[PDB]
Amino acid sequence: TATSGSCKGRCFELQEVGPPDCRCDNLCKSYSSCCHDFDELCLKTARGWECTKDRCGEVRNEENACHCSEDCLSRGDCCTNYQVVCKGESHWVDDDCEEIKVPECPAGFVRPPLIIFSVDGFRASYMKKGSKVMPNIEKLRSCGTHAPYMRPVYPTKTFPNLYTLATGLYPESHGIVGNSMYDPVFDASFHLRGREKFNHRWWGGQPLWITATKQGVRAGTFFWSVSIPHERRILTILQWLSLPDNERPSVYAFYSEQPDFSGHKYGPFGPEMTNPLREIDKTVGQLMDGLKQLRLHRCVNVIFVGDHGMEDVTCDRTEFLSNYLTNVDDITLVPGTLGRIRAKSINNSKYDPKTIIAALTCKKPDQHFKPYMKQHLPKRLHYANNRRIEDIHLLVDRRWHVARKPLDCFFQGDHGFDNKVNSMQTVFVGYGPTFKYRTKVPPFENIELYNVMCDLLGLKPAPNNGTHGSLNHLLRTNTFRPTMPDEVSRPNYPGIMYLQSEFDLGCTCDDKERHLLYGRPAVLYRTSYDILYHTDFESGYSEIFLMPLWTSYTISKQAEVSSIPEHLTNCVRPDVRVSPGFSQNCLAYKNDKQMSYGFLFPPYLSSSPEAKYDAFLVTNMVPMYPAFKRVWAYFQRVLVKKYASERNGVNVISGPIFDYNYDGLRDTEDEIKQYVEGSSIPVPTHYYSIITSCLDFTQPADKCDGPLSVSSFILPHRPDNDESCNSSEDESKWVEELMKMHTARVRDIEHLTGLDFYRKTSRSYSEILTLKTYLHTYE
Ligand SMILES: CC(C)CCC[C@@H](C)[C@H]1CC[C@H]2[C@@H]3[C@H](O)C=C4C[C@@H](O)CC[C@]4(C)[C@H]3CC[C@]12C
Ligand SMILES: O=c1cc(-c2cn(Cc3ccccc3)c3ccccc23)oc2cc(O)cc(O)c12
Ligand SMILES: *[C@@H]1O[C@H](CO)[C@@H](O[C@@H]2O[C@H](CO)[C@@H](O)[C@H](O)[C@H]2NC(C)=O)[C@H](O)[C@H]1NC(C)=O
Ligand SMILES: [Ca+2]
Ligand SMILES: [Zn+2]
Ligand SMILES: [Zn+2]
Repeated sequence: TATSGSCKGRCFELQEVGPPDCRCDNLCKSYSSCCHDFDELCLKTARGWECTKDRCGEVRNEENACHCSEDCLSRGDCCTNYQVVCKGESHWVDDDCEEIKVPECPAGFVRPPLIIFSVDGFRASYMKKGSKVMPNIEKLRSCGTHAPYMRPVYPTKTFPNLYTLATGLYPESHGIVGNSMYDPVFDASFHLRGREKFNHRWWGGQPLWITATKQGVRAGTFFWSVSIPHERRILTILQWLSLPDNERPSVYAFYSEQPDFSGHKYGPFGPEMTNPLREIDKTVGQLMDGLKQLRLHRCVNVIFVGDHGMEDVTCDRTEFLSNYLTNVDDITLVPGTLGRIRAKSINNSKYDPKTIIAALTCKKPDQHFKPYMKQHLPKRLHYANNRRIEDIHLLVDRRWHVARKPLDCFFQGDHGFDNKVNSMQTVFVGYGPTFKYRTKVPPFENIELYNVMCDLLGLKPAPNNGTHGSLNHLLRTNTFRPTMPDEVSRPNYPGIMYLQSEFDLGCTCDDKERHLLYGRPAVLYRTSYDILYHTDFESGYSEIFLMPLWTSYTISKQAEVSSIPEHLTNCVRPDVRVSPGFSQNCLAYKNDKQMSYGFLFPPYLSSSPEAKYDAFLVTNMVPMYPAFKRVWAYFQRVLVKKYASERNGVNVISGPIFDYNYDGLRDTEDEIKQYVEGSSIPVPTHYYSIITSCLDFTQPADKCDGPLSVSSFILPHRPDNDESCNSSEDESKWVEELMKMHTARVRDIEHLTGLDFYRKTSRSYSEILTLKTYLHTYE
């Protein structure tokens, strides 16, 4: 509420309160207000950002952007090359890499500071496509810890990903579900430009800077008004690092608009990309040079991280909704590399998403987007449980845009696509005493980083979507020790408790260690279920849901596929181990015109004709739409054998998922919205499978003594195959493409089932946590 105090040295100061008296911050330009004689004493430019010999020993001239005077080291406002030019020191990039075993911090530093150097639109492959031009970045990468790439969250846009980095949450949970959003409860829109985004109401979860503050760790200001030149951002961090140790922050963030901006103008692989990459490396070098002359280069942990990649996208490759819909003026479209559609609602509830989606489904052979109800999007995207996400979503093909009409090249790159697309992958490098030395780590998802940044600062993370401990292998020391959750429900192991004569199911037939390689899955909620053993498979059968929670079986490389004898096609047999009242019945299915059934262990993989009869037990049967059985039957008859054949055997765990409220979490019985007609048999929203083998494929899956290899999926249990535009073709032409789109992490299935897998292995639990967060992308 005041525009004219004199920020007594408060330039870029980390201590503020409300109004009046203007604030002294690098965000003042964004609020169009600081003690604006806190301004141009603070934003100088004179004489550039590098000392020259003739400047060495100058008397401090307050007009210079940085200083080469004898009092500058005190304040940290020397040019970062000051000691190299004036004191005979070398550039940090010219020094050999020396392992940092303990933090070497100067007087007054209680903990190693963390600096996050974030770069917008830094595609992972840039780490090579311009490698000879990034000496500082490549040193950090080769001498610290790096992954080949880090996976962003969907949508692969800046604000959803920066806030995921900050909170460890999926966008649906932290609230920043796009760069642009409409919230029906606020009845307001959020935009990259403008002031609406500054209202705290938009931002959920608990970001790193608030986590630190709440726990007594001071945070620098992570955000920079775009007018502040990148060199000044570095010099300000360095000046803050020079504050006394009761004002000095322990965690800092630098941000650069590059290489995103040049990626947009020229595309990710234009020759024009080299200059921005050179400039970014120069800035990294200024930072490392600045840390060295403050004797902090072996004390600070540095993270170099991007928010997303960049793809080739041109105005020529635009789909227009007006080519599909006759009434595009009754709808609002969030356009581009993704689509979100809602009604314009001034005179319109003829708006029905069901018709719009049907009108956007496989209408042109080479159609470059696919419509979805948000709950039918691949579950790995975790993009549905937020009122800011429109019911209608368009997943846009990489390299394409979607727009409303041809009225909506200047740009050649864009991003925002499906986060498993390789062009969207970005970078992670960690460098410092707490990160490992010269260590490469597998790719990981950016939702994991908040836990690590917390660990790096001694903070307890707020609850988030990372898996705490899955990244412990990045860290030399003070990791957090994860422990496996305790099993909640104990199984029963029923024997023969009833005889075939007590069953009134309406079912007929023509019937008159090996399979649990990683230990029994633990059930982490309260329920009643039975362990059922068979020659070919083992299952945990829920007496609540009348169907297995999981079915586990091992299929050797040499396994033979057999068909279902004609006399057995309709066969369903009572299971004398399970009460008829906790059993499904076959009349429910004959009475449900829309529902058929399938089996979790496939009769096609039975080991003998004797054992095949086991596969037809009522305890192995699950409700399946006929459309979905086309998918499931192909998977069980064809794909499982294929996977066994390619991977030297596989262990498979399959089962149902119920997520009618699309929150990514296992439904309670109350939340289940669909049952087989006139029955208590719930209808799954999805069916999962987890396919495990030995990473050393020279060992059979049942004889593995090292790291495991997993691929998993969560297939939508849908009554049609409209998602698959080629489903009228033979299944060999579309089912595997469907499954690859719905690939999943084991962790995703854990949340959706309440089960805990891999509880009995020869691996460390941290190593297992890495396995559970793996995603097989097929990219
Ligand atoms: C003008 C643009 C270049 C920069 C825009 C910066 C803006 C997105 C940032 C700056 C101030 C931030 C909020 C502030 O840190 C307080 C918190 C508390 C935390 O609990 C939730 C997030 C929130 C609201 C920050 C969100 C992002 C803000 C608005
Ligand atoms: O000043 C700006 C700062 C930022 C970001 C800062 N960090 C650092 C960080 C470190 C740990 C956890 C969360 C965040 C980012 C990371 C990823 C993406 C963006 C940023 O993004 C901007 C985007 C704009 O469009 C305009 C801006 O001025 C900024
Ligand atoms: C992602 O993480 C958030 C935060 O832990 C989870 O949301 C929490 O969900 C529980 C269970 O519904 C609620 O009681 C809390 O209100 C939510 N937030 C917090 C801070 O506890 C969310 O379920 C996670 N998503 C997935 C898919 O696991
Ligand atoms: Ca649910
Ligand atoms: Zn970005
Ligand atoms: Zn961008």
